[PDB]
Amino acid sequence: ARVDQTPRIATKETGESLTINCVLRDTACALDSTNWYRTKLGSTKEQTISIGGRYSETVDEGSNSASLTIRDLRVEDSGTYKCKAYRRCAFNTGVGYKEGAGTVLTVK
Repeated sequence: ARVDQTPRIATKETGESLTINCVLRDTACALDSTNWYRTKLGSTKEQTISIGGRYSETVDEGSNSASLTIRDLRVEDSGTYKCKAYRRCAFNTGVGYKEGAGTVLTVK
């Protein structure tokens, strides 16, 4: 019904971590799944990130949330990052997947 993504902007130094939090604010539906997308800074190409290695996802059922952690940051990680939240509602197959408004990360 609305995804709150935070932080909206970030400036890291190489080697730092960023954690982006996506809360699915909905009194009716569960955040079932999430995917994570990166658009490299200056590009217009969106890519889905496969979670693993220095990319991790933390899930919190009580808060209806998913967080992406990116460790060992590199200048090439600079980009716009977004989550897409899939939903499990009390009913059926309905119009779901809501998006975060984005994080703008700059590294070094």
